[PDB]
Amino acid sequence: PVTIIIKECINLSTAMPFLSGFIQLRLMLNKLKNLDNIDSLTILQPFLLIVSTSSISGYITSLALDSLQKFFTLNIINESSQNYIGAHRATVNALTHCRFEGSQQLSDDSVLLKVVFLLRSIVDSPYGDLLSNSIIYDVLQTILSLACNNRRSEVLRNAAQSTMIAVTVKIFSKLKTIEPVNVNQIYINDESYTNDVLKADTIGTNYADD
Amino acid sequence: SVLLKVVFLLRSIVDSPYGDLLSNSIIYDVLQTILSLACNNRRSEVLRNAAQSTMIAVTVKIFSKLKLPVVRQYLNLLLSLIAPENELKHSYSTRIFGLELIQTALEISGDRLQLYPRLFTLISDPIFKSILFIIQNTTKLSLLQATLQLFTTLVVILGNNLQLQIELTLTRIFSILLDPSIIKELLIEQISILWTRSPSFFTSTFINFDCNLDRADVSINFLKALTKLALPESALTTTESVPPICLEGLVSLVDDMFDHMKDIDREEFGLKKRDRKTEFIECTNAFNEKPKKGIPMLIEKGFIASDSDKDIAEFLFNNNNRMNKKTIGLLLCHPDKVSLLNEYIRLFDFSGLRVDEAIRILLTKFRLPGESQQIERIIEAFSSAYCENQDYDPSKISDNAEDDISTVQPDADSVFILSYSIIMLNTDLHNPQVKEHMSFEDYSGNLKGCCNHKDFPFWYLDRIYCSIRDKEIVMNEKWFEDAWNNLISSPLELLNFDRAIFKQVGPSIVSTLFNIYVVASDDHISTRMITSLDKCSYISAFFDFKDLFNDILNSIAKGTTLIMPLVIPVSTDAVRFGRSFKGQLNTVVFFRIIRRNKDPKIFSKELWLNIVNIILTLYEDLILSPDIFPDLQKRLKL
Repeated sequence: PVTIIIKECINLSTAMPFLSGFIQLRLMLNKLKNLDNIDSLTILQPFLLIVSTSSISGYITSLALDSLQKFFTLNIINESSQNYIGAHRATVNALTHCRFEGSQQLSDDSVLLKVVFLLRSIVDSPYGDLLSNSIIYDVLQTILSLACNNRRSEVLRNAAQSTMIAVTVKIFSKLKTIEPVNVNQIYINDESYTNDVLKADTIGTNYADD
Repeated sequence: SVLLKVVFLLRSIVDSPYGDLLSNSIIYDVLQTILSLACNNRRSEVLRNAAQSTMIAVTVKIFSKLKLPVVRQYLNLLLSLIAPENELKHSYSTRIFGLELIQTALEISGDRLQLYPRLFTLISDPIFKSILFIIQNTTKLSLLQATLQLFTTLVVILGNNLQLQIELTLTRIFSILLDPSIIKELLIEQISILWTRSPSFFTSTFINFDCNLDRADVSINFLKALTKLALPESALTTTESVPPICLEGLVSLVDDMFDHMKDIDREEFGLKKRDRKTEFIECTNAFNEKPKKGIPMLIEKGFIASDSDKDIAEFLFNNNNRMNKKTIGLLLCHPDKVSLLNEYIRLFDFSGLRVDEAIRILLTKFRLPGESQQIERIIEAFSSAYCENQDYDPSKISDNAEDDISTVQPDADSVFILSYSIIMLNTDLHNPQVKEHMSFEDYSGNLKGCCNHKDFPFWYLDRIYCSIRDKEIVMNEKWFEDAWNNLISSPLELLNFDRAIFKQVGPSIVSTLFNIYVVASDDHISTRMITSLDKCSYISAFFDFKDLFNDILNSIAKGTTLIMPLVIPVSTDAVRFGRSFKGQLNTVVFFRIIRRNKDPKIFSKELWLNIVNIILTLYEDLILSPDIFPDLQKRLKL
């Protein structure tokens, strides 16, 4: 379990500054034997800083995002890990603010699907139930922006449609567990219909926190 | 888009709980298609990335159930994917994708794989061939990275029982490392996790790998490679990042052995396997030499009952992997041990065995000697041994029985010419230097009138030729082996155990510690370097190691640089102290060693001559105060 964090820190260290957290982590990770009191927000923080930052190239972001997918799919972040809900809040919040830069190898359109798949895995998993309203709203805004935009390829749009039809199930299934508020008193509508609007695209080349 | 849709439907149906109720044959029919989607390159790249993600997910789902024919067929499919037999048809991308796939599949549930035998049989012989073969025969960096990814996972999770197969792989890395420019950097960078993760990997290796008789020595070899890699001269054949990894390995080793050192009593201390292994590995060097003087040396070690030729002949008989074969062949070639020549081959058994299998077995016993006249006696005893082993029945000789050994009753000349003719087949056919191909019919006709002035049974020679033709060679060092190059087909206690590490390796380690501290200019590396040297100095005190515990402080004393007119205490050899940070740093740790030392007798004569200096010269440059014992001064009223 402790292996898989230092492991792939080998892989993502190979990027020849912004990488200093990785060698700091490698010095931190040698003698633990387990994930007990390591402040689990910090152990994912260098990856979050890599994916959130816009200046650096896209290839390192692709490698980091694949590493993050491999992180979650193992289920290394156990429930017993300290402050895990904060870590998942941080990684979703950093995911929704993703940025990109032009690159010759691969394509940004190729690796946006990794963001979509990782978001789908995050929300669909039980871990997604311990998320706040603002970050999930930002996630839905980002996915809807990806779906609506015509600049990207139609296959990625189809992936966006698929994950949205997937995530309606998860968001509305909690509607069964929740109980009705108030005492069924008479209600007068006084809220707007068009106060909100579709957020403009940002991932590409160029009573809420409860 | 329809391919993406069917992939999403497959992921949803297989990840669902109802996916567990799919049949244990249809999953393979699924997997062939949805993995061929990943392998195919002409499709869009985003579709391939979707294929990689959903293969990772379905691999999690299928291998989580292992806690059943589907996984067997699956490992067969990955074996066909990764292994180099099908390298021509498959591309780099599909191969590496399968490689990280099997890495994930083993890593998720590798602990439980020991119990079930069929998967382990499929993972030992054919799978490990792939990761062994890729290291010598690759150029692209990503594939080597992925293979070392998988190999490090095997060592870190499944290194306990998967024991012998660690040997042949692990040596070969040094053959490419100790002996390509970026490949060495990749190897060193990816191997460090091996020592880092497992907490006491070197001690565990010395426990199971070294002191066991059958296995060779790797940990001592590992340190002997690393210490050579430590010096900056290795930067002429490696990148600047390589020495930091090796220094991290060495400092981690000494820090782990110091973390083992927290609370043990020295008086409480005052091997049961390696004690044999010492003289056992010593006698091979005498046998890998002019070995006449080593034979009476062997008897003195309480190994053999008596100096009779039967006992030494039996001794050379049993062991096959130990003695160097060419040296034993040359020993057998000498003409002054003809008694040993007669009696050693007597203990062979040719009952119910053919001559072809006899020669096939016997060529493995020694390399065929390249001498002209010395082989004439052995290639003759080859024939002469066979007369008494097979009991003679002259009244039961006939050609009616086909594929029969009892029918032939050759004399000495018959088996002599048979053996002399059989040896020529490998040079005639298998060797490539003979460009003119010789027909076998002329070779058989050459043997006219040989079976006691008569022809040998032609069916016998025909079957022997049919046997030997099966191993034709085209175009010798090890060019790999179809049979795996292995015979698989055929707190006080731990300190006591690793007591023997330093007596083998320690001088090399302290030499490694020095010669980089001097050249290194940076403060941060140097303070850690000298702290490591302090750790070795403490470790020397528990044990005896007089040479090490003398030489290390002698080197430090020479390194402190203490051995115009003066006036505050200015001196010719005080400004050198102030200007040199290193001179400041060695004195404090040196006098710390002198402080916490326990035994008085351990120091030597010339060290004592050294430490009367330092303090005398510091007096002579008026640095330290003179009244070191004011109590005796007050007692004398002086």
